[PDB]
Amino acid sequence: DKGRDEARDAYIQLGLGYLQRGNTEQAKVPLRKALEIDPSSADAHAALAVVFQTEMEPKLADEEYRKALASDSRNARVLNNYGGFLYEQKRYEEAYQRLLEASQDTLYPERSRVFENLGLVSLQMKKPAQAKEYFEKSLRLNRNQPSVALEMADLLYKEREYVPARQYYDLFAQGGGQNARSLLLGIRLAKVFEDRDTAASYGLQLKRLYPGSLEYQEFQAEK
Amino acid sequence: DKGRDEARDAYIQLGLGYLQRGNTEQAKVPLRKALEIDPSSADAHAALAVVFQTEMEPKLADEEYRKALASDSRNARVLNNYGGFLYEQKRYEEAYQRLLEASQDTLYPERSRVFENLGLVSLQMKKPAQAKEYFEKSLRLNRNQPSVALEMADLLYKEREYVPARQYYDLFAQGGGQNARSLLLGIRLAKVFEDRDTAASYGLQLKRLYPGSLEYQEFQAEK
Repeated sequence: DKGRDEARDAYIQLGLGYLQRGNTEQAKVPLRKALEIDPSSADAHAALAVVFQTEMEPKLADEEYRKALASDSRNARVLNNYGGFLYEQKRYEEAYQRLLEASQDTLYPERSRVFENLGLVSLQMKKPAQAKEYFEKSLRLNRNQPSVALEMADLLYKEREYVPARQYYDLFAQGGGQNARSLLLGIRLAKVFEDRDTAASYGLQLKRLYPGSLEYQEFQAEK
Repeated sequence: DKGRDEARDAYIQLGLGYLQRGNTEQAKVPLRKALEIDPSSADAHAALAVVFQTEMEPKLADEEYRKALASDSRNARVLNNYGGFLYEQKRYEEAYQRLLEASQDTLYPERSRVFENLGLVSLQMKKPAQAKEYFEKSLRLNRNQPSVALEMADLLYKEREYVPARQYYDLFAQGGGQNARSLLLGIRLAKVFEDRDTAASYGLQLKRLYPGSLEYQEFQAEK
């Protein structure tokens, strides 16, 4: 430490600040300074990686993520962000392992999010049964996550388990957020439980956006 | 069933019986009969794998571990055993991946052993802090693990955190079982404290006896 930690952490925040803005170029200055104080600064490298990840420089980003991991091997936040990065580069098998390593930290406040990601990566790898188990782990840690509930509902609707699916969809409805997809599910669900009211009520399809989406089309045909 | 799955599980038990009894080669016959009944039996392949691994036919053991995992790649018990094999074969990176997956079965009765292996593998990958985390989780699932307490004591001793180290060492001592390595630690640990009694009491190093061990040499050069 030697007070250096404070100085380093400050340069990092300053760097993150510029990042949260979009001035990826200016952020580098403070981050590089933090790095001069602590060459093995996990956060410094991690921050620096998000920058390169932003400037569309996957190669440098990946390099910086590895550098961060080479210090705080038990840094769930970085592991999780790297997993998100790996997910974009479509390197699923690797994302899965990083996220799976991130979930080991039982104290990480966002551990429930880590399980969500693991579920999302399992879907892309064509492993529904595995994804469902992870989405469940996520709700097991915090039932109040509408996005995770939406994924549970969709997975259940496809197995034709309409009752538990509706239950999870309602858990997702209490969030107010809705997209073309979640709306088509709600309609299809309300249609199963003979709820012609709520079904039509989701007129948010035609208007309220998504007027020319596939979901809106399916709605028309199945209507 | 056709009573076929009945005889299959019986043959596995017989095989595991010979295996546990020390008649390794003998285990093959029963396990082979089980494979003829169900050429895709994960348990049969798993057990046969252990036979080869015991006979130090690593290549053969690997093929059976893989075949076992082809059935269900989420088999915590086989995933752990394979992981231990990989550790023994110095294949740390693959070991870690396998064990990480095995850790996801929170219902696995021997889940503590998985975390114990993750600690061991972490040490070989030069990641002490991360290893410490896994050993803690292991002890939390099972306090009755002198060998894991030992690893903690050593890891802690090297970080110069003597108090918690001696605390883990005493738990290890309650396991009634010492060796050259543990004797040398218990001594260096009793010296840090005002216990020149137990330090000498560990004369077992000299007689009874590793009189020709490295530990014993370092012991005299540190009296």
